[PDB]
Amino acid sequence: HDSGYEVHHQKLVFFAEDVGSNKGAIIGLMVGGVVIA
Amino acid sequence: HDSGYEVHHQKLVFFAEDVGSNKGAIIGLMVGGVVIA
Amino acid sequence: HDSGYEVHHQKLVFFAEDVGSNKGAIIGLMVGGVVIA
Amino acid sequence: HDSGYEVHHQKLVFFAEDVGSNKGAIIGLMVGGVVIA
Amino acid sequence: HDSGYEVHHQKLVFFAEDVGSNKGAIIGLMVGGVVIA
Amino acid sequence: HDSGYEVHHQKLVFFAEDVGSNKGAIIGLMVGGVVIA
Repeated sequence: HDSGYEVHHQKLVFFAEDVGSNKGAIIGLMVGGVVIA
Repeated sequence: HDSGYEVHHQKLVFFAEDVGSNKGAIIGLMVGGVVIA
Repeated sequence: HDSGYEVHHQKLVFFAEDVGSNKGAIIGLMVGGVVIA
Repeated sequence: HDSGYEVHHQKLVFFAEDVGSNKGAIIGLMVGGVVIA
Repeated sequence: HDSGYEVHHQKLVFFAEDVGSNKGAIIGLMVGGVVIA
Repeated sequence: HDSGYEVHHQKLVFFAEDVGSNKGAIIGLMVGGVVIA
C-alpha cells in the first residue's frame, strides 16, 4: 500500500452480514492472485 | 496507495449487508489480480 | 492515491445494503486487475 | 372448484424459479384462510 | 375442491426452485388456517 | 378435498429445491391450523 517510511494508526473494516445464497466471489481486499467463481 | 513518507489516522469501512442471492463478484477494494465470476 | 509526503485523517465508507439478486459485479474501489462478470 | 359430478384428466402446474429475496408472500393457489406478510 | 361424485386422473405440481433468501411465506396450496410471516 | 364418493388416480407433487436461507414459512398444502413465522 502506502509504503513510505512511517504509517501511524490505520484501521480497516471489511465484512458481509446477511447473505442468503452465494455462488460467486465475496472478496474483501484483493492485491493479487487468481480467483475463479 | 498514497505512499509518501508518513500517513496519519486512516480509516476504511467496506461492507455489504443484505444480499439475497449472489452469482457474480462483490469486491471491496481491488488493486490487482484476476477475478472471474 | 494522493501520494505526497503526508496524509492526515482520511475516512472512506463504501457499502451496498439491500441487493435482491446480483449476477454482475459490485466493486467498491477499483485500482487495477481484471474482473469478469 | 368445478364440483359437478365428474372431472376427467386435470393438470395444474404452479412454480416460482429464480427468486433472489422474498419478504412478502408467494402463494400458488389460494382458496381461504389468512396470510400476513 | 370439485367434490362431485367421481374424479378421474388428477395431477398437481407445485414447487419453488431457486430461492436465495426468504423472510415471508411461500405457500403452494392454501385452503384455510392462518399463516403469519 | 373433492369428497364425493369415488376418487381415482390422484397424484400430488410439492417440493422446494434450492433455498439458501429461510426465516419464514415454506408450506406445501395448508388446510387448517396456525403457523407463526
